[PDB]
This record gives sequence, structure tokens and C-alpha cells, in this order.
Amino acid sequence: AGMGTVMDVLKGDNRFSMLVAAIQSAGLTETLNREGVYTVFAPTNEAFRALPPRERSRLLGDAKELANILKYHIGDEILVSGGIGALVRLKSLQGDKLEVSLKNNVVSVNKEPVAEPDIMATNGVVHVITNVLQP
Repeated sequence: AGMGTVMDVLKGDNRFSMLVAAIQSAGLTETLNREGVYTVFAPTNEAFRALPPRERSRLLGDAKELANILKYHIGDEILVSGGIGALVRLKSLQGDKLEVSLKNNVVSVNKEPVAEPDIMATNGVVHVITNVLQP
């Protein structure tokens, strides 16, 4: 049935919680605050813990550096596992492209595997990632 927007799902999950904090601090909430089509990759606790001391100390210290990276985690095209097929060039809200592919029934974005895909929301889809997406 679903609950609400992608934001509603992200706050219902303990792993997406830190992402909600980044989204809030960067000011990206207004994007997911609208209904339509979106594909959000939400990093888990492991992803944020795997972040290097140098990078995560810098990135999480500035709202603008946060906002920039968040725009790369949100795709502008809804591609679920059953919709991808083999490989698709998905555009992100940053302007760059996410190389999302499905091979051996394993979905991966920029080589990074998805932990739990095809999370249905009212305004798009959410793909759980255990890694962060860095250009």
C-alpha cells in the first residue's frame, strides 16, 4: 500500500536516518517533498562509517558540500530492478549519470551493489545502498 513520500520512508528506517539528517542540513528536502518521479539511493550506517576520516570530516562539515553529493544520490528517472533489464544510463538531480545495471539478478549503481531495491513510494522509488556514491 505504501506510507507516503520517500521522505516518510527514510525516517521510518534507522539506516536512512543519517541521510535524512544530511538532506535536512543541505536543504534537499524540498525535492523529495514533491510528488512525481524520483529514484533515491539511501546509504546505510555502514556506508557512513566506511567513509574516510578525511572526506567525511570535510563533507559533513559544510551544508553546500552535503547538498552537492546528495544531488548525485537522487536519480531523475524511476528505474526499479524489474525495469532496468541489463544496464541503463540514469540521470541524477546533480546532472551527472548513474550507471545502474542489473546482472545475474544483481542490481548495482556505479559498480556499488544495492542492498534492498524497489522500495515503493508515492513520488518515486528508493534503493537501499550499503555504500555511498562519490563522483
